[PDB]
Amino acid sequence: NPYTIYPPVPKTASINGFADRIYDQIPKCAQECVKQSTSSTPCPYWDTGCLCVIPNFTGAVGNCVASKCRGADVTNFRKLAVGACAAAGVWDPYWIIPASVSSALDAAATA
Amino acid sequence: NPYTIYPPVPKTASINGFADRIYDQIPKCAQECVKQSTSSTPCPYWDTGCLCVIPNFTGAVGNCVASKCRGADVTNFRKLAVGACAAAGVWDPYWIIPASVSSALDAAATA
Amino acid sequence: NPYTIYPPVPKTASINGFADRIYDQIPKCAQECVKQSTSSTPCPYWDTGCLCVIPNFTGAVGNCVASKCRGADVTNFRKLAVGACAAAGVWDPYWIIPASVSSALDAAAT
Ligand code: HEB
Ligand code: HEB
Ligand code: HEB
Ligand SMILES: [Cl-]
Repeated sequence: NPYTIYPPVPKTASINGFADRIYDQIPKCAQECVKQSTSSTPCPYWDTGCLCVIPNFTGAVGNCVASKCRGADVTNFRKLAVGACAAAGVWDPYWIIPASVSSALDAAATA
Repeated sequence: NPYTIYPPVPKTASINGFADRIYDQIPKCAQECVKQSTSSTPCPYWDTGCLCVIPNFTGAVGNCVASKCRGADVTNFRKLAVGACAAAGVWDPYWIIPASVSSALDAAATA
Repeated sequence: NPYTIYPPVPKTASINGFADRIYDQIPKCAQECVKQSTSSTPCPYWDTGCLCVIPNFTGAVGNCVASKCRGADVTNFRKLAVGACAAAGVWDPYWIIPASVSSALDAAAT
């Protein structure tokens, strides 16, 4: 199987494979945002790497953070998302979001 | 531009936008297969998402893989194709190929 | 058939072929708008491209967005509609709405 070139991940989760990695560290404004349903993805719900690269999922999370978070909270959330996805073995830019969502996050961070 | 709602892609490629995402991870038997010409598509040659959904292109790539790869190489190739196309923002089933091509790949995978 | 030159789409949908591409990305104010009935169209309900170009459907969707959404929400909804329709293989302007509806969306965005 192609997934053994990546670091192993727990095959269960409390929320989901992305959220579980950062839930306790993210700014409080972003906590509701990472509880996004994984049901519209092809990802096992525990699969961090997959949930880092499916834009219908990351974009929803990103849209929510851009709406709910401002300033350094946006910046810190993105650093944590990138970090978790990078450690899961995802390629640069690690947390894979739509360009429109990135622009919205940029704006929220500079508000 | 209408496509900024998708994750960004490099506007150049060594081979093409599809090949470039997976060339170093795919089995050797498929390396030449992904070098399929994009000239028969409406796709910019660097456009992964577009090259994931145009059936004369995806169909050609699949027929080639069904010929050049066997067993687990086929399954692994397909997983990589799907993963790249999904990350580019394509809808389910992500790497979109004709049913006949799907069937040939099924068979090549059982060898 | 003449439609096999286009990007294939799933011949099932949760809501419809248009809504399904963008439902999770659109502003919440527009969610109800994309659940518009497809009954006044000749489109299979799963057919993204068709639902991007039949103006009584696109017009109903647009009018509802123009009614329920303001500011960046309108702009963001429209980017998603245009983007999804372009990727489905529709011709420019991709999300093809009546002229009156474009104007209504224009006003709602400011
Ligand atoms: C589309 C779809 C998809 C995608 C995109 C993905 C993407 C991914 N992924 Fe995933 N996965 C999957 C789908 C997927 N996936 C599945 C289905 C599974 C399971 C398998 C079985 O169960 O058999 C996995 C699994 C898995 C695993 C486990 C393995 C073992 O067990 O050994 C891992 C580690 C991973 C990672 C990952 C990453 C890092 C990524 C990115 C980058 N993954
Ligand atoms: C038919 C045709 C077509 C199709 C089908 C498609 C499909 C697609 N696509 Fe494409 N694109 C295109 C055509 C296309 N396309 C073009 C022409 C372009 C360019 C535009 C301009 O530049 O103007 C693009 C572009 C593009 C881009 C870039 C933008 C910027 O600049 O940033 C992206 C990202 C994409 C994606 C995509 C996806 C994901 C898909 C699927 C899903 N695209
Ligand atoms: C009115 C009418 C109409 C319109 C306008 C349309 C428009 C359209 N469309 Fe549709 N379709 C249709 C009607 C339609 N449609 C139908 C009815 C069908 C089924 C099939 C037959 O019938 O043949 C289809 C089908 C179909 C398909 C599938 C194919 C096969 O067979 O596989 C596709 C992909 C499409 C796309 C599309 C697009 C992209 C567009 C635009 C742009 N489409
Ligand atoms: Cl993958």
